[PDB]
Amino acid sequence: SPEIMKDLSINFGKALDTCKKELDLPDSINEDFYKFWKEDYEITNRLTGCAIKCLSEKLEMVDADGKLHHGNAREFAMKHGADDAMAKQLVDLIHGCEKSIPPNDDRCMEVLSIAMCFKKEIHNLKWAPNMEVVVGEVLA
Ligand SMILES: CC/C=C\C=C/CCCCCCCCCCO
Repeated sequence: SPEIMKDLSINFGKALDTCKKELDLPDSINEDFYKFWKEDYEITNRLTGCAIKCLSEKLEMVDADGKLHHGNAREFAMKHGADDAMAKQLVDLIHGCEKSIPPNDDRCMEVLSIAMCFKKEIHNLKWAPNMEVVVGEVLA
């Protein structure tokens, strides 16, 4: 649902300021986060990719091989309202995106591709929340 996806989004984005500090990222990536869920908006900036990658790592959603950690991704989804079924459906979308994307050895670009593919799948299911929810109040 969009309600669960909003809650996941807010919690995924809560470390954005911490990640910008760690990676010394410029404020030019902010607009990409404010528009993250805007239908048909494509994020292209690799640095935004590095931020998304950092956010995923903060939630321990990257395994030892650079792929989705399914158990921890499920833990995160369920904490914020997903049942077993939704957790598995979300994890299957991400895994499918990993398998579908143009391969890229730049992990910031790889994460950006997976995030854009996932966003499209969530729009396809009509589960997208309002465009700016990943940011919530983190940048205020
Ligand atoms: C799990 C996503 C839930 C809410 C908001 C945004 C997620 C989009 C990025 C999905 C992460 C894909 C690759 C990094 C995650 C772990 O490898």
